[PDB]
Amino acid sequence: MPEETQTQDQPMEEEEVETFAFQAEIAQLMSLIINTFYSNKEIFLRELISNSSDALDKIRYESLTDPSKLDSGKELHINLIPNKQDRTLTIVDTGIGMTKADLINNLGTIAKSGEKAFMEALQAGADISMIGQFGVGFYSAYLVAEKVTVITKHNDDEQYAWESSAGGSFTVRTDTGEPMGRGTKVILHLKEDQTEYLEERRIKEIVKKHSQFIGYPITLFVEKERDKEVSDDEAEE
Repeated sequence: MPEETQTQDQPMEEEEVETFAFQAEIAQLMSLIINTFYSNKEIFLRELISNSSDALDKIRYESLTDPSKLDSGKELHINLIPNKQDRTLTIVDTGIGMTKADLINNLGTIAKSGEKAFMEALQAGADISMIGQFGVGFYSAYLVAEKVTVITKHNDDEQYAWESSAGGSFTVRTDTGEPMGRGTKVILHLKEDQTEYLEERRIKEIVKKHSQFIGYPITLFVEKERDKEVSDDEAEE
């Protein structure tokens, strides 16, 4: 309840809204990822879901200091909400998420010549699968999407809305209007030409095979539109 009846002493805060265009060196690497077509959509779940479970394991481990913080768990679950018209598959975890300082700090890659650089290594006989132990875990979700948007908030830190569409140009903006309790809201903007990742029949089958590694509750939601006509950003808790 917004009480204008004299709140408290507090800073006006600054809007962390930074927009950046492709960096020449990173544009080389990232565009080559676009050049390198991916004919296997299975790796998508395998490595991305790995991060989802990891984000939960980290929060699960951190809570060993105080089990009372978890009450009895409840935070160990993966919720999937697919938007049929919006073509937006929303996967939200209740894990640790990411922090404000860490987001902008870990945001980058190795462009410096530290013995092994993917550019030179490419001609020296490297491989895409070298990333695992050579640098970077999850850059983003642009391997086969229109745009990748992650709204995360550590329950103590602020919420941010990170989005990137194949790297061309991205923007990092804090506070998305919609409140966040904790976790990571990973919403894939799928193109209409990417119906391969949205057909009800396909969703069940593809997510069935790769959900084996998921030991946490798998909840595929079927959220139907009640209001019928909606054109605002108003959510309902």
